[PDB]
Amino acid sequence: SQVRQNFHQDCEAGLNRTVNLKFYSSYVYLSMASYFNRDDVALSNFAKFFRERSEEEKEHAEKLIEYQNQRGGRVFLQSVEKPERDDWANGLEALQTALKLQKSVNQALLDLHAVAADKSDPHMTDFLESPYLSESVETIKKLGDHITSLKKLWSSHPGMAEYLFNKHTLG
Amino acid sequence: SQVRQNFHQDCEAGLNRTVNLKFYSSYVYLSMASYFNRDDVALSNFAKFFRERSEEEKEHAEKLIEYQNQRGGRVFLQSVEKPERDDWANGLEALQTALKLQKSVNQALLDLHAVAADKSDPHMTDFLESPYLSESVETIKKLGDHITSLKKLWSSHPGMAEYLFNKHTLG
Amino acid sequence: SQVRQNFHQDCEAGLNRTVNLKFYSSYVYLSMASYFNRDDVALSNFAKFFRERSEEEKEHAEKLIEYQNQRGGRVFLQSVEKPERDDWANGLEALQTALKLQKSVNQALLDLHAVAADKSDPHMTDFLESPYLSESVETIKKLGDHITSLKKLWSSHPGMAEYLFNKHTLG
Amino acid sequence: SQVRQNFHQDCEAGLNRTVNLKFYSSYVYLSMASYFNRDDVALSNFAKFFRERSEEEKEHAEKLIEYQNQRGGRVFLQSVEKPERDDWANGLEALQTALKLQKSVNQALLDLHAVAADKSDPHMTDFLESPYLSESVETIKKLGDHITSLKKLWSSHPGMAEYLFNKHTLG
Amino acid sequence: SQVRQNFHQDCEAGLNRTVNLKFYSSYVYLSMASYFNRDDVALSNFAKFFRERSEEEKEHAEKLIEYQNQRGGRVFLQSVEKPERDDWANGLEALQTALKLQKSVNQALLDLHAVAADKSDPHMTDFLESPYLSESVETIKKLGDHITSLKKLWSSHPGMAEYLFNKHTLG
Repeated sequence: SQVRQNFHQDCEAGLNRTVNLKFYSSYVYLSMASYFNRDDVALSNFAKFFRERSEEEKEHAEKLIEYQNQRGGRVFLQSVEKPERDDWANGLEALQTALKLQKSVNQALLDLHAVAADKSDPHMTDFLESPYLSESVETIKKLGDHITSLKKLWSSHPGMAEYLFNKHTLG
Repeated sequence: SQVRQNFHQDCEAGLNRTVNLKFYSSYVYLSMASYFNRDDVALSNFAKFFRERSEEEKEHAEKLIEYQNQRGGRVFLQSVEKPERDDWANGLEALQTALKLQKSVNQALLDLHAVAADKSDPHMTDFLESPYLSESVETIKKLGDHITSLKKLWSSHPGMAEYLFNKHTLG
Repeated sequence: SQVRQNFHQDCEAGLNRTVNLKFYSSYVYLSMASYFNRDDVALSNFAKFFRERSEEEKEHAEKLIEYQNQRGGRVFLQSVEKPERDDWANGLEALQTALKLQKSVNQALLDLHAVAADKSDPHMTDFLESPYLSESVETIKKLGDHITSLKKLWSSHPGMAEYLFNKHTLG
Repeated sequence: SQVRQNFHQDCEAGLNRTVNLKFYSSYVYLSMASYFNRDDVALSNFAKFFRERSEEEKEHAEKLIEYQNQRGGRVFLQSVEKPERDDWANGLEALQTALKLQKSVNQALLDLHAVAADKSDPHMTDFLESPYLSESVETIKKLGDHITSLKKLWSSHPGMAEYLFNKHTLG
Repeated sequence: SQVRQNFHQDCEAGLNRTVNLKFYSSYVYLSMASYFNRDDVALSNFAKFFRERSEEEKEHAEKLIEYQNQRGGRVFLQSVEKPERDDWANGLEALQTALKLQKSVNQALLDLHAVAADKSDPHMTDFLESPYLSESVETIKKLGDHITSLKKLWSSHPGMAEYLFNKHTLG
């Protein structure tokens, strides 16, 4: 690329890997959002929450793809694996997996950032920090809060827990 | 001070003491507000409530400092002791300590008022009465109400108690 | 904390230390602002300037406390030491101490940043840079300018220096 | 008076005495305001300041007279003595006498308040406190500030002192 | 009365009796509203509800007094007995007594109406029907609904029952 400058191939490859990870995340969130809209689950706000998280990960994936081009990198798309499960049991379990997924996505961003810094790319490093890295801690803290509130109610009544959380917290 | 008139040194000293007490109160409220924002506590409105109470005590402290100057008094700042604890257990316990703290602050204002009246200072006496003394009884009554509502739910379900109170009462 | 990820204990501890430093700074600025409102000092704008600087440091302290929570850190509050003096002599002396205080706060932020980078935390590093680090150099440059202007007048007339500076520069 | 209740004759007499004192104050302020408008003095803002203080004391006198009637008291007007001097030398001297006059007016209000409390009249006591007593400390502090600023410049240059103060502070 | 026409003395006397009954009702409602604002009860909306019911009964009493005059009747006021109790135990008990009180007030209106019809007074009869008689059935039905909702929750949890009802139904 005539545009390419100070863009290492490990940064290029890492970008493609993380791009796939972001699509995989949105796919997982889409799976969760669909499960909650089931007539036998009926947690509308839980679904909306996972639906938004889905669009957000997709959006990131596209901004990473767009970043690949801006730097003169070449984007190579891989297949996106389906979620580990089609049934997410309940809201607490759904929230818990989301937190784990967020932490792995964050770990991926942190690792890529490391290689970017390693190769002395202040631009990529800066790009990853905001809003990617910042968004992760915000979402992780937010998920962590939701799980706490749900757990406090879960002990009282699980069925009512999801219902209340669904109306008041995710509403 | 060329401005000083009918301002007794016991009133001056009492002002400085109470000023420190107000900073100490806001510091305690700040401590409580921080505890409730913890991911493992997650009571957003409880935190907001203590955060406001924090700014309010700080504001009073500054208006007392400003009053010290207006009367020709000299303000002497002391160190502000850290709160008795960093972990406030729960909302009921947090509310209960707040009530006790408010009552001691009120007792301090009442005592200072007494010395002001003793030294025949109608100005200081008037100054303490509103909004300092009035604000205390309002807040104490309000805290007393909150504790009652929380206690009624606590018996039903403690986890749900804080959650409901947090959304409906402190919201 | 279920939220905690890539958050080293040295970063956690450093955060608590710097938090106390920020409260200490606002307390010092509050002390200066009170001194200037004395009937025998009467530099209204000097006071307003230090009053704003006071609220700004307090605000930072709270955003650091809030950051501690977001990362899954636990905030531990220490007592906040009173300012070194209750009488700040004059405006030049007051401005000079402010500059020294700002430089030590900046040095603290720079050191914390260093440990953050050392532990490979791109998030904290990013967080410290703006607005904390940027705010410091802005304020330090601004204080440096004020001192220069005051010094130029001081040679002409000290009493008039503070008066003019107070009306024109800090006004 | 069919209206009179819990209104002691010492409170009634004290009211008439203080009423005369308020007229005397406005007369003194009027004297000062006139001196500053002299072509050979020319301190327009100093004059405006004393002119306002004049109207303010007059207004108080009338509100005290109105209070006398409301309580069923009978107002007895005495002659109002002319000011001690027709030439007020300069702004510093003028400001210094104003401060002394304000302190004597304040002392009168404080004494009357004392007799009101002595006779157990919560109404009069309340009436004196605001805005009479509060207005005094505000004005005394304000005068005290003005004198300080003027004195700082006076040492530099007296002629320029009044000119600057006149434009910037009293403007 | 030169105005009096087709106004029987039994209607006149019945009016005075019912007037006292209306004051007695508002007094009872005032008692209930005060009990709920106690710091140890803290049911703000329950209090507001009884406070409104209080003003409504008072208003009716005055419209009956005004009606007495319009017809050329002479109003004779009797003493208004204090409520049967100062402590209303809880919300369910409070609501239950309100329903009983409403039914006795309704019974009084129905009886008076009967004497009005008996004496062939189409005007009074019409006057009682709206809004007095209509207001009663509306309020009685409304109270009946509230008691049902409260009772359904009471079985689940009494403390939470009053809290929820207080926020959602009476809110």
